[PDB]
Amino acid sequence: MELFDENYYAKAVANIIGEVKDPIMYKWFSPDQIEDVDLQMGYQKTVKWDAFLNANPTTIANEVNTISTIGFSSEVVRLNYLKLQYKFRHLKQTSEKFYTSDSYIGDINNNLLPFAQAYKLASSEIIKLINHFVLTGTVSIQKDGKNQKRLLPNMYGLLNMPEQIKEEVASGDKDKMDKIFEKIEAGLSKLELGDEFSTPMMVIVDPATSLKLVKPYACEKWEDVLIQTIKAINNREDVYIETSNLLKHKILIYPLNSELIKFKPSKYMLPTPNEQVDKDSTDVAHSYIDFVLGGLLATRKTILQVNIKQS
Amino acid sequence: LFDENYYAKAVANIIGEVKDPIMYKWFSPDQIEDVDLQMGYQKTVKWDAFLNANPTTIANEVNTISTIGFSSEVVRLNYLKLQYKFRHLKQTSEKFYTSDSYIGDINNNLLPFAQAYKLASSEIIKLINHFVLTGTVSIQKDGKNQKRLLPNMYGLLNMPEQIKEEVASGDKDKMDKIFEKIEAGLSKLELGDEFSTPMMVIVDPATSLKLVKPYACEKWEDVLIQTIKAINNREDVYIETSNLLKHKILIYPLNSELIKFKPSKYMLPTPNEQVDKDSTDVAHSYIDFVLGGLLATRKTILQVNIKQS
Amino acid sequence: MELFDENYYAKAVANIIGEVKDPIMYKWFSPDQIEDVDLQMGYQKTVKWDAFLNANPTTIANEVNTISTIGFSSEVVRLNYLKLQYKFRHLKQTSEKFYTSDSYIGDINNNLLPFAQAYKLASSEIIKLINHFVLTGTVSIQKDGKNQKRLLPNMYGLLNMPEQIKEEVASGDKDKMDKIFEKIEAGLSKLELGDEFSTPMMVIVDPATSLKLVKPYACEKWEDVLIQTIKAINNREDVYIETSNLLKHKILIYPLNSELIKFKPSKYMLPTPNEQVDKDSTDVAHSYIDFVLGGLLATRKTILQVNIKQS
Repeated sequence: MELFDENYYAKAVANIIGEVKDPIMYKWFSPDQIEDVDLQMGYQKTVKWDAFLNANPTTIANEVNTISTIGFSSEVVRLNYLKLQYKFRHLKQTSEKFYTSDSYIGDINNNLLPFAQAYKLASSEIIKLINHFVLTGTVSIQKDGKNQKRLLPNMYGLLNMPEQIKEEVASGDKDKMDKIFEKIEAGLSKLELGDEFSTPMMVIVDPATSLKLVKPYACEKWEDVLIQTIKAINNREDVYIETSNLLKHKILIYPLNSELIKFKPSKYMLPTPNEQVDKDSTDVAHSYIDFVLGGLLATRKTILQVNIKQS
Repeated sequence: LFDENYYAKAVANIIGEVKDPIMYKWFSPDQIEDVDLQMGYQKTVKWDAFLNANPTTIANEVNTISTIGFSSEVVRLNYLKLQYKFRHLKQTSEKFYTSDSYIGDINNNLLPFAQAYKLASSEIIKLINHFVLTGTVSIQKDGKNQKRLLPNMYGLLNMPEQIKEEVASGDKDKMDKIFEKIEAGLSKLELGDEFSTPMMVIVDPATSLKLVKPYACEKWEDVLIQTIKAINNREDVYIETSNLLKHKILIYPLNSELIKFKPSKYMLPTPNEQVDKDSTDVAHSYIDFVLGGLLATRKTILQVNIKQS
Repeated sequence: MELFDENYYAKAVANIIGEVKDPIMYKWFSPDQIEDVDLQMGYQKTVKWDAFLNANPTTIANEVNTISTIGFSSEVVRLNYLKLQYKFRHLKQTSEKFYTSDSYIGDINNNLLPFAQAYKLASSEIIKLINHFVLTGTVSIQKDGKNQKRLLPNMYGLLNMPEQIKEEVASGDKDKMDKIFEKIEAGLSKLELGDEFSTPMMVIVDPATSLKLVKPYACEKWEDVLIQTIKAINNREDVYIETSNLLKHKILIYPLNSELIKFKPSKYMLPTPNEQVDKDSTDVAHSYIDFVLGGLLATRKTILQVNIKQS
């Protein structure tokens, strides 16, 4: 600090409150892969039918009445949507006159802001949490990832979607892009796109993986080789590469086709203010924000996850 | 607002029946100036000029002229916000208690909102008067269990860097000794060029009783008035008695250039918008007020304490 | 100093500048006694005309042409006027938008003020100095009263006017109000008002003298006795008593009659801005203030000055 009136020299002041921006998860899906549903909390159920062979076929020679059978089975696919809410404190509207000036937007000492600024910041944080859920499939506020919120069944993300393809690169060969690409090729071969193979593909990588990819291939780059390999399986359609700081030593590959992977979020998924406002005789009020989680549906053996173990 | 909020309408209709604070009689109209503040502080900057040397004679040619300097002094006055709560009858339920003579429950001591607000405001105004006179906030006759206040929040009696005189307990009933202490304090008063101003004296009832005794056919009150006129350029001297003082004598000038009262414009009791409601017929209301804002020049107040022990 | 943002709580700013008030010297003169003159420096000569009777009047009976005469006389008095100047620094006009906020007037760190406020403060100080000169007749800025500026001849105040009544109370009787009153009686006896005795009188005393006066007379007061004594000689008209901190162990008694004492100040005696303004490439400018001293006129033996020697 200073021992003279340093406040006299503060000729102008600037406040950065940010701005609520579109979720980055929109870049992970195609426009036709997202369809909103009107359900704040509950489930959506669909029925699918399948057939299978029980034994080898029967030879029709002479007389026979015991014939091998073809069995059928039904499956119920259920999507769970869960409502969640947060609470934040702010300045009462009739108190901004006494708690706000032309040089201060709020109470800096006690970190108390007007409703608009507080709501904007809280909405940004909640949208970050929603993006993390849609990617990883878990809800936690810790870097370790522990103390996760216990969620309902059939609430998965791209990374934890079950019955998909997972490859594991060893800790010793972490620097070895040849081993990494070998694992990627193995997973890509294990991919099963069926009749929907002719579709654009999306790859999401971490910054370290991007740095390793932009190295020369053991001219042509590892990224070019990977793009050609993915084109070979998607019938030489568009292959997009995106870097995400959310992932760490993870490579996610999946098709941008609505028939294989679909997203049916609630129309109230994104943060919404609540009508209840807590007021008292003081100058502090409380408000609530609601958001809905759940709605990612995917086919098996259509998502490839390459994890580069560090130990 | 009056169509939607009944409590605001009632406060507006009854606000004229609240008596004026008695602290107004301790100041001149020019001494009081409101400020727009609720809680925080107000920096007051006083600018002064001084002469560096004797003036320069303008004769023939000269380039070196005597200079006039400038200086500033910064004063910080703290203001504090305080609140009270009281219970009252509900407007929609008053009709079930409107007796022919009055409204309310004598058995349960439950009053209509207007009367309850008036009485609470009167009590809070009395507390504010006590604070302004003494500088402490308490509800006991002993004056103890004082509420802790912020620094730079002073009253007339506890203002620092002023003149303090103390009369020993042995001389507790000797008006000659008390007047000797008063003369010493008046001599030590420093009013400078602003000495031509009316003066105000505030005494406790015991001192008021002792003043009307014959002078040791003249009275001690007359002697004191003449002594103060000897220093205030023979202008008005006013004498007041307050039951809020105990063996204290306060002497200070009524000059806006030396002592200034800059209270918040929300100092007097004000209703709060929040009203507690439930399913019963009892509701709660809140009254806010603000304390602080006395500014005095150094060595301009004489405070005499007559020790009882 | 508080380690939190205490400037946030500074929600009100009040700036005390004062105001150029009327000089206190006006209280020492009647409205008719003051008459402005048009001068800045030098000397002005005033002629007083006078008449007298040479003999007893002549009875107009029958024929006569030898009549008694009325003669005339003149007296010339020279009054000196001195011009004095002061200089003060202030903010340049174009720098006010950069050096003045809504909560500031000027540089509190450098004590730099705009022209209007600086001029007002300087004018107040100069008016105080002018009052001191008019009362005492000397120019000084020290409480001791030393380092006096040498002044022109025929430039006097009330206290140092020559050819007046001067009484001295010895150091042994510096605390004897009876001796002081004896000296005052002697001076009042030596006063010479002539036919203008029916006039209000003015007395100026120091704070110590006022303290002594309010003492009981040795139930009457010394002040009451003095007022009665003065009323004995002024045809029982008004007697005003004033106290001034500019005096020290001095008592001044004089009539408020324009026929005996007059004040003819220059019409530029009070502070006036000068046209010259110092400017440079910086944000600091300088200005000058002019004032004129002199113009007290008194008849002989109409002022009583009592000095109480301290040692």
